[PDB]
Amino acid sequence: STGSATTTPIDSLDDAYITPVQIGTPAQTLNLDFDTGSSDLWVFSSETTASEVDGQTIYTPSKSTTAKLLSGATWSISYGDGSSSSGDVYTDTVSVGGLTVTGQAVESAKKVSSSFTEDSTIDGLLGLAFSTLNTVSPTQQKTFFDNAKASLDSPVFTADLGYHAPGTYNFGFIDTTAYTGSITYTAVSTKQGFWEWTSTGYAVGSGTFKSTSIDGIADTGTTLLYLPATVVSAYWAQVSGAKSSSSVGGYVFPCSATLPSFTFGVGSARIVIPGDYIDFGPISTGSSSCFGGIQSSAGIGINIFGDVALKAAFVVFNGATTPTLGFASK
Repeated sequence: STGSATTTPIDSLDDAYITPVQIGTPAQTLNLDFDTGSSDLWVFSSETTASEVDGQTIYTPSKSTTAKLLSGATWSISYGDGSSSSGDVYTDTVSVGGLTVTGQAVESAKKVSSSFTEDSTIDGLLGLAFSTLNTVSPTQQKTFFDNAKASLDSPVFTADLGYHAPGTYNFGFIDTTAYTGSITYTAVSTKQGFWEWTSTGYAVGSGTFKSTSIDGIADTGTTLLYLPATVVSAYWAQVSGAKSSSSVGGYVFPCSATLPSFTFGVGSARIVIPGDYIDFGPISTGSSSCFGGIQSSAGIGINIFGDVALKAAFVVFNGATTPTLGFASK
């Protein structure tokens, strides 16, 4: 089997991407944030504290004839950005782009933190990291990909995120028309539960490539590109007037600037992030100071190849017995 679904930016800045997901019988369609940095499929629901729901579409398990309460199971998650959610668990039928999993754990939120409430466009998350990170207790549950894998034509999914435009998540096949050149594959460590890999280096604009190992994660659920302070300093030094602002919480730059590209290495291959992808707009409405899309990972404890990087590529998440990651230009 295969599936294919369009993923759409939630706003004009590509702050995140939503993909429609069918849950239950009859189908209830929710727009979920596909997150290769986490491993829970959780949704706003009829059980969510009323004051914490503001515009989201909810899953109502009582209206699904295939929903079954998973007895005694609870979940609770906290994300790198400080947001969190928790609740109980159903199993139900979940379909993405024509690909169907029966008995998928659907984590129904009883509580969500303010940032989720405040974002009317995201109805929940669909985790695509390794199932070892799944928070369901006392019996850990499998991700949608883990459940689908054996049925797929090939045990893979691909992320093709758009810049200010729709893109695609495919399950079970590689669309060879969706990228240019070849896909370069690179080793993955699953030891921390992530799609963790090592970039071979970077360049700023038309500058010479610096060969240096950068361990990080491919994370569709993180907006920006978080890299070591040395790398980030080298990038922003090429932008007149750019500075790290403690009050804003990262590098900012004059909105009148034209940003240089940023290149990262995947083996001997190179992915070029155009400068415009690094512009995240005014720090506050009407400001002429703009927030940068490349930020320091110092104090995160890990480098994160978030959407800023991933949207510059066609990315293969290869779930073979030994997982690997593939990157192509597009």
